[PDB]
Amino acid sequence: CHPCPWEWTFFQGNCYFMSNSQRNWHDSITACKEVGAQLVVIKSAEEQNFLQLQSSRSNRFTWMGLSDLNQEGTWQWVDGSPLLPSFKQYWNRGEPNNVGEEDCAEFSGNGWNDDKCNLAKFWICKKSAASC
Ligand SMILES: [NH3+]Cc1cn([C@@H]2[C@@H](O[C@H]3C[C@H](C(=O)NCc4ccc(CO)cc4)[C@@H](C(=O)NCc4ccc(CO)cc4)C[C@@H]3OCCCl)O[C@H](CO)[C@@H](O)[C@@H]2O)nn1
Ligand SMILES: [Ca+2]
Ligand SMILES: [Ca+2]
Ligand SMILES: [Ca+2]
Ligand SMILES: [Cl-]
Ligand SMILES: [Cl-]
Ligand SMILES: [Cl-]
Repeated sequence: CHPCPWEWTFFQGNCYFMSNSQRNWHDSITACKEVGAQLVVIKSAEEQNFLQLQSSRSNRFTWMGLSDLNQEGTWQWVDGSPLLPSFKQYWNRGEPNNVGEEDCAEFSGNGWNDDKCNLAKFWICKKSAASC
């Protein structure tokens, strides 16, 4: 009984996969679903801190499961839930700014940025640990 699939990282009752290759946002959604997971939806400050670290330390741009594709200005996680006000602090300064039409959220530096969905970035999938 392993809490997570091999090579995935356990953190606080969930399993995370950190890609070692780059995909646009819609194809990153697909990849996560092919392994029974979701392009990462953040639920807490501690989780955000953990995820952000992965990117700030590796200097990689990394997609999360957050977008405003459906309605410009309305940021919605891929699980249907809306971006809570307490989380808007994590945007980088001046973001999100929709410049050139940017409807997908990424880890970038110390915070989040909106970027163009058809660019190729690393990605992180999330799913529940198994019970042990
Ligand atoms: N993690 C990658 C990243 C990407 N960001 C974007 C980046 O955007 C810039 C850079 C953007 C860009 O991709 N430019 C083309 C470009 C590509 C590659 C090079 C490398 O030589 C140079 C230029 C630029 C842009 O989106 N232009 C297209 C466009 C078309 C039409 C309109 C009007 O509807 C607007 C825009 C926009 C920004 O230029 C600022 C001065 Cl260079 O920086 C902003 C913070 O300032 C962020 O908010 C953005 O999301 N920040 N970080
Ligand atoms: Ca749009
Ligand atoms: Ca947008
Ligand atoms: Ca932006
Ligand atoms: Cl832990
Ligand atoms: Cl990968
Ligand atoms: Cl770590």
